[PDB]
Amino acid sequence: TLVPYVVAMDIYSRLLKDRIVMIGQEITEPLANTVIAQLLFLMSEDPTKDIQIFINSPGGYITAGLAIYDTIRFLGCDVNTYCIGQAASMGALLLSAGTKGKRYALPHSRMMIHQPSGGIIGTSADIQLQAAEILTLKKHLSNILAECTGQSVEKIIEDSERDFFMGAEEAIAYGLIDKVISSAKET
Amino acid sequence: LVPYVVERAMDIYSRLLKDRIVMIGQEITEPLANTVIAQLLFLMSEDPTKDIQIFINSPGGYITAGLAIYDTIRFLGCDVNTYCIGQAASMGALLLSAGTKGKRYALPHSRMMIHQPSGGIIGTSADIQLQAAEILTLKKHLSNILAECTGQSVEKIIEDSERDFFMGAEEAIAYGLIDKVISSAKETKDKS
Amino acid sequence: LVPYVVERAMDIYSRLLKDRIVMIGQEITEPLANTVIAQLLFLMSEDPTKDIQIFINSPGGYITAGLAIYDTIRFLGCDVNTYCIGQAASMGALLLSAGTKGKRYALPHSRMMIHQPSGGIIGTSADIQLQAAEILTLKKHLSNILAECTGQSVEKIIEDSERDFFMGAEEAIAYGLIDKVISSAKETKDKS
Amino acid sequence: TLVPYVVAMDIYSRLLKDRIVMIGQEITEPLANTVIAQLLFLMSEDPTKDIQIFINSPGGYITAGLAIYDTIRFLGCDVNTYCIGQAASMGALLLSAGTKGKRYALPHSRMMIHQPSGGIIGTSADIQLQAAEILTLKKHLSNILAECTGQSVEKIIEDSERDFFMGAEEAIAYGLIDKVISSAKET
Amino acid sequence: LVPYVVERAMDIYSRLLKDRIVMIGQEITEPLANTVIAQLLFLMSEDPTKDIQIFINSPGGYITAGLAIYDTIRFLGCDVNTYCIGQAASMGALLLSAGTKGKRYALPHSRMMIHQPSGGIIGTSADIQLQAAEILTLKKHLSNILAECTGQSVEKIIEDSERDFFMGAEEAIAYGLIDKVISSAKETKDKS
Amino acid sequence: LVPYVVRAMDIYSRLLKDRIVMIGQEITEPLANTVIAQLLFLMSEDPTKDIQIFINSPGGYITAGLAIYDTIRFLGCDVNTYCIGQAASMGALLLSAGTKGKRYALPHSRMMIHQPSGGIIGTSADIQLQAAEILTLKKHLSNILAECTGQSVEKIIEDSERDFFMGAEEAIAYGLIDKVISSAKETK
Amino acid sequence: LVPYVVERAMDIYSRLLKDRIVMIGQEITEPLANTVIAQLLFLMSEDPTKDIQIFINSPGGYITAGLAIYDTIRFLGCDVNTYCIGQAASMGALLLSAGTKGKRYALPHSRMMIHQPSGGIIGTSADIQLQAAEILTLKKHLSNILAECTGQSVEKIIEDSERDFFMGAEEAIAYGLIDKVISSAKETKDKS
Amino acid sequence: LVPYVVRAMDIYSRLLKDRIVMIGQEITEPLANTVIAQLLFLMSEDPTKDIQIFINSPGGYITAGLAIYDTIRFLGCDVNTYCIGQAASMGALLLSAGTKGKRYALPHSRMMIHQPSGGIIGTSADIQLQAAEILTLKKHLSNILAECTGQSVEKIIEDSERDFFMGAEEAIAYGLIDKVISSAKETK
Amino acid sequence: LVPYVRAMDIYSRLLKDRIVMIGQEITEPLANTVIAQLLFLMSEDPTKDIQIFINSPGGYITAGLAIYDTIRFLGCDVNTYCIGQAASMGALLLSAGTKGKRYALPHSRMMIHQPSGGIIGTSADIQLQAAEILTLKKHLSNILAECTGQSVEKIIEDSERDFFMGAEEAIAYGLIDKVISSAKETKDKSIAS
Amino acid sequence: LVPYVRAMDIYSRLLKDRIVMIGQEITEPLANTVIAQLLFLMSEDPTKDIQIFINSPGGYITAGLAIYDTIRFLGCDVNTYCIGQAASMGALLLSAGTKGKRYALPHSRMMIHQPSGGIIGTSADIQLQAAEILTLKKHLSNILAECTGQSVEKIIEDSERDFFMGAEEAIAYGLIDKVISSAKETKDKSIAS
Repeated sequence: TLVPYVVAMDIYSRLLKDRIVMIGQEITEPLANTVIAQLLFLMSEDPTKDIQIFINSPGGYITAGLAIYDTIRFLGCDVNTYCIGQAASMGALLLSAGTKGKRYALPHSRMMIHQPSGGIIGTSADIQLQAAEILTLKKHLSNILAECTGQSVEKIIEDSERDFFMGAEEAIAYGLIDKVISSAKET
Repeated sequence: LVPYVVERAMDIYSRLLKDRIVMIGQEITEPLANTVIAQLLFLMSEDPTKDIQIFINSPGGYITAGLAIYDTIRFLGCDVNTYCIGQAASMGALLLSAGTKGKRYALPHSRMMIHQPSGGIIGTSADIQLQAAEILTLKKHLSNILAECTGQSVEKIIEDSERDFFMGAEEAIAYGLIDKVISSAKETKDKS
Repeated sequence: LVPYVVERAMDIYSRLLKDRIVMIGQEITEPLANTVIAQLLFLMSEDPTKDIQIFINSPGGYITAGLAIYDTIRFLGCDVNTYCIGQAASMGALLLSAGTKGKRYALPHSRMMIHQPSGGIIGTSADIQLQAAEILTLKKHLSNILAECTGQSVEKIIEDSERDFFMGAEEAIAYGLIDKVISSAKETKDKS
Repeated sequence: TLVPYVVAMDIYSRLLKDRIVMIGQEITEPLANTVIAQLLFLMSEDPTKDIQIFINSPGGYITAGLAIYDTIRFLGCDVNTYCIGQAASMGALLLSAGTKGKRYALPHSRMMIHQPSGGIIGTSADIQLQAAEILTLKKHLSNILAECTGQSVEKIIEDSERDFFMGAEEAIAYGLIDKVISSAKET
Repeated sequence: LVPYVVERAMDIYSRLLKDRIVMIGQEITEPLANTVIAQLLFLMSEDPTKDIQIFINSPGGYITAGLAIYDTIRFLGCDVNTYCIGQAASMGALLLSAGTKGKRYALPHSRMMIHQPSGGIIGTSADIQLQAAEILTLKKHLSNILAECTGQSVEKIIEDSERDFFMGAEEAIAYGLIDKVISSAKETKDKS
Repeated sequence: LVPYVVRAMDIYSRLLKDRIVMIGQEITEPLANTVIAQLLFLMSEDPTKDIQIFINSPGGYITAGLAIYDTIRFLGCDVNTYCIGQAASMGALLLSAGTKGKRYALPHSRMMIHQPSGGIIGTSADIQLQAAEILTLKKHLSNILAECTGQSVEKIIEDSERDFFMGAEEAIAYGLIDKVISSAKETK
Repeated sequence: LVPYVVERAMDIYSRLLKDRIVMIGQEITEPLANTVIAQLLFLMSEDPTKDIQIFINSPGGYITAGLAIYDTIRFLGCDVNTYCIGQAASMGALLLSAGTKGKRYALPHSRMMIHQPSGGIIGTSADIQLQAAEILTLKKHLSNILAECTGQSVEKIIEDSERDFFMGAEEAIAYGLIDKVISSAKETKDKS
Repeated sequence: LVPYVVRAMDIYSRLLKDRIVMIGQEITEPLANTVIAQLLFLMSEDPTKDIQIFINSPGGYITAGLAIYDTIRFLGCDVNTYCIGQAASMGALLLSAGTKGKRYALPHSRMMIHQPSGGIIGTSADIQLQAAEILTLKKHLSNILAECTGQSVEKIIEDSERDFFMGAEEAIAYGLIDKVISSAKETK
Repeated sequence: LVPYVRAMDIYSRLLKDRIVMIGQEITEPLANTVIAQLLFLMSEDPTKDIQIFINSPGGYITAGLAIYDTIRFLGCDVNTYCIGQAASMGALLLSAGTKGKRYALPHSRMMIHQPSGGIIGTSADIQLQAAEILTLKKHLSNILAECTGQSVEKIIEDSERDFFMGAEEAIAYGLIDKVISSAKETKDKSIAS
Repeated sequence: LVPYVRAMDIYSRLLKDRIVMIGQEITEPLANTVIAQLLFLMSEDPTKDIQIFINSPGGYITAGLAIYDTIRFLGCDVNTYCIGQAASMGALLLSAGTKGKRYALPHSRMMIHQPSGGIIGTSADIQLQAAEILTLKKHLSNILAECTGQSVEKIIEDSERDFFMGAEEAIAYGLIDKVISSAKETKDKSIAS
């Protein structure tokens, strides 16, 4: 898959010039580092203006998702999040992490709280973790999802045990997003 | 195998993108869908009024990717011309019929098929993660969108997507998949 | 990593097969299913009356393969003891519950799950070829067979196969997936 | 996947000693040559006694299937065919090629006349063929399927254009098989 | 392997493209066809009236790619000069004969063949993915197009595409495949 | 994926014990050497009794095909050849090389004298060969095909230029085979 | 790498198995566990009363495999002598302590560790495939089993499995992991 | 997958233009060399102004970590360290190596002084090292961790034997960091 | 490992001096790159001379014939220089230069024979039939005879022999014109060195 | 490339003569195969002598210690022969033979030092912590001191030095007992050759 350029920089650097971050792959550690780099750069350029994050991620690792989530909360500006395609596992976490009222989904988007089976750390593969750290990371993820959606930690845990997707309207009712848009930005 | 253009250097696809021309000439995968969505968002940011042209020569693809691209196309406020060069199968045909009515063209020897040629298991294939409720949901979405785009009923769309055959340009016009057959830069007459 | 036995030489699995013991200790794939079916047909040809024992330690597998094995097991006229050692997930749990009633055992720390852990797209994966009508058909078959084997309703089977969690031996007995927990060669008491 | 032995020979050679041939993979040229070797051997050993062919094949190439079909017709003995799992494309061809009245399917078997897209020759991959030879090979396959099932060549062509599976009862009604068995051999 | 030209810079093929010269010197595959169509659309966007030069040294290719390029060539409103250097076989000969009549040239030792060498099951995928009816239809298209371009009948085109032989430049002129043999920019004002 | 037979041996070695040689792949140099070894062994075991060669070959190389053909002509016993599936290029050569009257094809068999690609010596997909020797090898192949089929060398050249397959009856008319058998009793 | 013994023949490991000696000298993986369970079932089929010898030199492993082997060991009606040569870490130490009390030996320079080195997300798949609740449950199982085998409390077992350190033979005797240190078949009638 | 910024450069080079160093992978020898190069460059550009180091490292090798630590101590400017995500083994060393009072962690960060595996020199996953030098390198690491955290060398050894992570507040109490920041205004 | 020299690699600079380098086996992609360079040099200035330095171990007849037709297609003079060795297609393109402007360095080696495994070309998948071998070999023989002045019979016979010629033997053969040592266009007689 | 000799490979025949070969780097799988052979030879006859031929460039401390404990675990006499070179773990297992039955061939080379990149073992994924390095190195040092008769201090210091000893230096060091040339159990004094 070729990556086009624009008057020179690639398409993603142009969108980043428009304060638009794309997260359209599995949330791994190098992806998380690139996303955090982009977020710190956008903060240094102008810390007040809004940022746009488009999410089409099938999943990822809890450590990477927590790093990105803390970086998003660390910004003082508003963060619009848009689910294009699917947002599963860490994707849904970052989707619900946007500032309330600015979390959107496209009409045919699919969102899922369920965790991939190897989505614990993914240093390499999924592998480097112990019992207390599994419990701590999963409690962190549950608390953050509960705070972002408004559901209880119990409801978050039970639904993250269930392998099913929600549509955009099911996601609004769940507290994961705010609005379903078939037109540009707020419209 | 990538030619460049200076008239300030960029490849041929980036020049066509400067002309608001997006190319989809491979299988509709997740990275392909993400680059296409990036190009569409950029074309929206530059000028939301001027038309966009999408040239489609796709063997097929994935419904997750195809639906992402389709929702992005519906997300645009400008007109979207779609052109079938070569073949448009499965997601290719979906995105082809997704163009604004009256602006869906095919070249004279183009071939179009709504059927998914094989692995009708569409999903992110690096880690394929899909199940019964989600298979029915994604395929119902695909059928409903094809019905809305072509004017057929969902029943006929389902039954015809079960059959592995290609249509010519005139059959595609009758099917509602396209509107016109173009044999020159001026939009030539349809139905021939 | 393959030990042999002369008591005329053969590997350990072929000796256990001489004792009418079949091992299923890997993911249920098409080659695995074909070797298992070969072993079952051979055990049928040798003596159709004596019991067969199948030890299951399977992470999952494919419904096409799992259904081939299940139909082959139902095809036998002899009793089929199934033993869960370690884990039985997806097709593993299906074949485990397929043993003759009263002869489905699990070891004390065994784990069982009807859910397919991921890629719920089950099919010959060298060339994955499956579609909407066939996804619903294969999954309806799997649900109906699980309902007949465990005694649950198809509705509860579908809803529970949507949830990713494992059961212990006592939960599996209550679920109908197995019958007894064995802590020794003599068939130890169940439900503990 | 390990292959067990029996008192020494592998499991498939033992089943072959019982006059049982297994075809449980894609019908390729080396598979077709092995199957033809087994059939010629079983014919030399005893040309009158029946042969058993168990089929679990996802598809294959028309040249290989035609070679195996001609070899089966070349035998003077009866050929029992059993569909375990699925019989698609060439698999279904060989399934219907068994002697009439001795073509069985297991209760959850799936059978499909539809042809894989690259199932024309498969010398290597699928590649070596010209227009007249495509038409000739497809006409051969259509005529043989029509003769085996009793359907017309028109019905065979149209249904081979349709990508769908038949159950065992749908296959009996179609003429592809004769009986659905949940018990050993004829029973 | 890749020389550059500063005239800030671009490779040699991009420079020739700046002179409106497109090179087709490899097997006609799907990505090659996509780059060729991109270049043709770009040359049309820059100037739809001025002539284009296509130099062909292709051993063959795939009918889907060749037909895509041919439809794109017919889609242009400008004249298309075609030059056979080396060999033009299968799709190569198709694109060679697709140039505007009077502007199809071959070099003195050029070899041309309409036959597809090695067995032609044209495929959308590099390792082809097409059904019998679609190959038969595409080959009928190829015969009709070659008959229109050369002036021979479809019967003769089919018969000769069955024959694995090459024509020299003069046999190609007599065949209707080309128009003139040039040893040094002899005709029509030596464009390139 | 290679079955055995009860004296342990694979399926092809058992068929070879019945004087049956299998040629079901492209005619390469190692394949030609194995076939020639089998033929010499069958000659030493019993030089009088017939040999059965089943051919399902998509093609091959002229050097390997010529080696096998010279070995077949070198045997004093009768050689039955059976085309199962496809016999193209060298495959068709070896099919027509059997003793005349003992060349059979199954009903849906396809035969082609044309070599579909690189009619090169093919030592192993990279050539070895010069102009005089390509001409010599192709002349040998044409002369042998003319002797086997009864066609003229001119007709053999012209048809080997044409990429097309023959059915069983067309092959019988061509002189490539003798009879089409749909049952082992039809074999002499 | 593989020596043989004719005593027609078998490798060295099959000969030791003929003396009822099973070797576990690599990482406890799923296929290794399946071969070990096969050998244990075979030794039970030959003679369920006579003792078995298990020599352990394992750096670690996976809890599913280790628990499968442990349940199989508990499933036998005979005594199980365990010998630590070299190191017994993670699952290695589990199987070491699983031998019948009084018949768990270590060589003088042996090293034993209950901690799982490198980060333990036990996995059914070699590149693990398990959810949080199932790892947490399996680790609770491991703690309970180690507490029963060693006589320590589950609290102390959890605390020490958090600690990345090795014990010598005497520390292991004091811990309850083993029973005796042997330098030359010193105890219980020198079985092996 | 590496974005650029308008003077063309990738995202990390832009952040480096703002005196920001990123350490988001395992501390290896080439990673250590790149980080040391960046630090020397930031020192030559302006030796007085502060540097920002963001750490998201699962671990690394003692030789690389010691090289980076000596370079950080070698700078005359203040070094702010920020733990985003995880800081384990050498990661935690470099985190605690920042100038005291300028060591931050994000709210859900996890820190561990223990090295999870092969606490070897790790030239490139295959060792180089002898008994006296493993002892020397581990003694250096222990002394440096004790100086950075304020714990005793004994407590550092005991806790580096234990495979467990600390939260932000536990890390503050340990002396590994100074404050947990959930907003860039909380930075001095 | 290709240096640069307003930026260009070394070959692009030499191309700015109208210098084309042929220092590999004459393959199909090499033929396409060389033909691209020749067409570009023709468009830039069709009258000024072109320089082709040849250090090629051999190649394929289809590629060599394509390049030869492109060289004959140019209206300008073509100086060819054999540096190192020029065998098979290399020697063909060497002899294709304009008469009087075909040079070799003193220790250069030239051979018309195609060494080990010669055909018409087309890389890993050969693509050659009986009539086409004869046609391409006749083309190569006729072109070598016209370029060297030998008869086609002698060209065929000598192309059957696997041996190399020095610069002076190549001059006598008609393959080149002059041996250029330590200078510019100064033959090996060294009356001008 | 391992010949056979009622069928067995050459190593299985030597094993029938109670001969174990150690001719590779002392790795974990090698240690497991060697321990298997030793346990088998013990079960076959626990009194009769065993012969271990050592030609090992080095190895890992965990594997070497496992093998050493197995050798000490046997009740029979163990003859060890250094053919070629015995370094690091090789020298350890060489010195582990019963006193008086540790031989070296005349041009054999022995080194207690672990050459380039020494640890405790466990192949591609190392697995070593601070306390365990010291423990395994102390074990190796104590075992070498007990086997050779040197002090543990001298053993540590000499294991720091990368150099090889000949057979006579190994006898003086306590590593071996006799040099066997052209005969059986005949020292290098050649009063018995």
